[PDB]
Amino acid sequence: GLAVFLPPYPFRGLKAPYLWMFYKYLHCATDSILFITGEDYLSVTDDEAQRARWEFDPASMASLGYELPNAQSMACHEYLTLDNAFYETLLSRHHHDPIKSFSAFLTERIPDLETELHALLDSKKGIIDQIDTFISICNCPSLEHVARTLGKEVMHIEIGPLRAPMYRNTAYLDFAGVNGGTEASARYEKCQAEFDIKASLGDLHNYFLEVLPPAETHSAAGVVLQVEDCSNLIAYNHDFTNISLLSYVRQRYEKEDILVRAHPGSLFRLRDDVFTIDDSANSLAFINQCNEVFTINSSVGLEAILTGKKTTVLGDCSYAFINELAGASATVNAAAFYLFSYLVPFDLVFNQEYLKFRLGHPEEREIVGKHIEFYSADMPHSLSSLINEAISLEHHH
Amino acid sequence: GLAVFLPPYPFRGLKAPYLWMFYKYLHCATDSILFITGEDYLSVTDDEAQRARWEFDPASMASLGYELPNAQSMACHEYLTLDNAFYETLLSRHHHDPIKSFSAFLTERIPDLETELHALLDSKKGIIDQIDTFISICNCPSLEHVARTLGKEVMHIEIGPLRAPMYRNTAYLDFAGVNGGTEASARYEKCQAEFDIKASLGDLHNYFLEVLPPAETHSAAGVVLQVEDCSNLIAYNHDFTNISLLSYVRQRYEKEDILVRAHPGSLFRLRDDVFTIDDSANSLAFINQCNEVFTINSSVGLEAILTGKKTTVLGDCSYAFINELAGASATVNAAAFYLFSYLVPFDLVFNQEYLKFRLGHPEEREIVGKHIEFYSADMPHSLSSLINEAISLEHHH
Ligand SMILES: Nc1ccn([C@@H]2O[C@H](COP(=O)(O)O)[C@@H](O)[C@H]2O)c(=O)n1
Ligand SMILES: Nc1ccn([C@@H]2O[C@H](COP(=O)(O)O)[C@@H](O)[C@H]2O)c(=O)n1
Ligand SMILES: [Cl-]
Ligand SMILES: [Cl-]
Ligand code: NA
Ligand code: NA
Repeated sequence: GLAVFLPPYPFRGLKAPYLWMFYKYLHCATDSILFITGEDYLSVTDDEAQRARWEFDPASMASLGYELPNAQSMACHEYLTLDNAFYETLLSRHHHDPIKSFSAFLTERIPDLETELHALLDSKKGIIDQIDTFISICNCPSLEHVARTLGKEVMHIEIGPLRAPMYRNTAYLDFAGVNGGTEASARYEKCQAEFDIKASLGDLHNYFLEVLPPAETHSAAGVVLQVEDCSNLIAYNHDFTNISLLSYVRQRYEKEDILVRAHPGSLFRLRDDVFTIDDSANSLAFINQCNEVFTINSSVGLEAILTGKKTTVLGDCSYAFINELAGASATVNAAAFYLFSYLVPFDLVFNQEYLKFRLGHPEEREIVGKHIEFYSADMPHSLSSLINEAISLEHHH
Repeated sequence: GLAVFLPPYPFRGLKAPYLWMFYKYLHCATDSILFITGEDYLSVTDDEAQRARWEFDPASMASLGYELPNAQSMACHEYLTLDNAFYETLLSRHHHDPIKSFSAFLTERIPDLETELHALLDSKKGIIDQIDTFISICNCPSLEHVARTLGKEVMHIEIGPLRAPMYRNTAYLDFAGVNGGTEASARYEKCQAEFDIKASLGDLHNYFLEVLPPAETHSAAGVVLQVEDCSNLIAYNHDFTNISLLSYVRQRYEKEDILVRAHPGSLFRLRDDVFTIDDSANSLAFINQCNEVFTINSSVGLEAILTGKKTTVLGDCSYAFINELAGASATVNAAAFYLFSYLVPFDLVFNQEYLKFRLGHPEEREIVGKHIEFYSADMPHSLSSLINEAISLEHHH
């Protein structure tokens, strides 16, 4: 079975920070799952004091494809809970800075956490032997160390850079790390000779686009801002922040030529009278107004690349290696590998059969084949032939 | 004469970042000054492309007490300019991150900068021997190293934490460092036995208040946000940021009990629907609505302390040592020393006679006496008697 690690520590002030993934795995479960989480995930449902959370909004639930769980849905699974006493102790060891504590959680081993994880996993006979893989929504060396000791893999699974409603939902699934420490570039370098894609970058974009593209004033430079306390601005940012990204761009452009888009999820917006502030209804319309795009490691950087815009990527991220290739054909081949083999159809990373498939480490050809089968499900070979044919069927339907 | 160091490097994207201090020293000058700066400070006046800067707004000029300089005003002084080629090289050595480059400038020696400074100071005979002291608006180990070699002191001078129109204008003057690395606590520990002030914290506040206090709904916790790229959020913050300060407070209070005030100077404001956002006309009205106040190292933390509010200070700053005393009488005595001896009447830090006075390192009693003489100028002893009498004359006039 699966062992799904969803830490309860409220590093950013919100209880059950990864609730949506708990609900998604519960809703998709065709077998019993082991959940390694906190009591907050179990007690938020009934609380009826948190019920205004976005995870309970039927529009969010529809976009992500889940329904709230019932006593019946939850009874099928096993739950291990981590205590908060360790969280308070963790904060005490990082000058009571919750964000620095989160950084340590993401990037360093925490031996006291490893001990509690080991204890929980040993709390009942047979729990460990029935674990086929761990799953984590973020990097966590503590868990990854525990997994080595036990001989288990760790799939790092997260929502991907292309999301509904603009795009088909995608997910990350990476055995080495998610956002930071990823294996996308390594996987591509191993199979790059198998990719001969007869499509442009914009064609790859159009395959994943689920809406009519927005209507076509240009700004020399577009600046993508991110959520200030998302893990990849804490740990994988190469020290850059929204404010230093802005300063970076100002070294190269006068303010009249800068267009800044705040992240709709950020707690902060921009003051109305310094820069030109983007007000597009989505990030695609924003980047279409820009001649070149600057980002730390936002998902929007991938959108910029795929629409052919000169993009600067200052942080670490899964897609950066696409942008570091010289040839136009090489960039397309890398993008095609990224989109059809590295990224996973979102629902499949919650499907136990697909997860067991990936746990066998199959060939890139088989992975691409299973993804295209899912993407083609409602439609009326080698690897390139599969991708080329898939693009062509969208070409005329 | 004075040697006034005003670096031209646009770490935050703005040319001549310390223009106001250039104009203030020029306007107040009763003798020839040596300016160590950049061409941008000399070429911004006529540029008439920057003229919308706040340094040119007559209301700002009045608040800070200066007028724009003329060809005549500037002719009296000597100017050494630093080249930009070093700035571009500096950026190249810190991953092209201007904010990290600014951090290095503030906190580390930069040997190539020391060489250019030495070269400029040697560029004309007799320049060095006529320097009585350096002045810098910020910490700069490069300059401070040069000064040691040459046998010169470095006065660190900056606008203070109490400013017009709410308060009498104050300034910092610190031989060791401004904001970070300050000598306020050290100076107080040396003279603490001389302070026996028969006044409350609120009385000290009222002495510096220049307006009728705002009219008296309370929030359990007020959160002071700062300018995201001010030096003391870059270098003296103990790694805290606005966003981690907010997370810190959320570990202790639910959002309904938090009141957040953005810095009017910040480029960012808060989204309207997460926290309760303060909209007070000034920071005093904001802290009056709060039962306890949280800050990294804002000037507003001093206001909170002086109005008697429980204050948490997470970064390094000049006033923190006041907040770390236990006794109510000890806190008043430290505050009185801070306000009357450490802080300087703003205009005096631009007055060459006062600067030569301080360069003699006089006793705390003489310093307090000169400050009270300035504050008392428009009014119709030992150290405590001077401060007590000064407070009492405000008591009835
Ligand atoms: N400045 C920004 C950053 C992100 N976003 C939206 O958020 C999604 C995820 O972006 P991050 O990877 O930046 O969190 C993007 O696909 C886009 O839809 C935006 O619309 N404007
Ligand atoms: N959150 C904040 C921070 C500062 N301020 C104003 O800015 C001045 C300087 O504050 P900093 O030291 O935070 O830059 C304060 O005296 C206050 O007048 C404010 O009004 N609200
Ligand atoms: Cl799909
Ligand atoms: Cl005064
Ligand atoms: Na499509
Ligand atoms: Na007064």
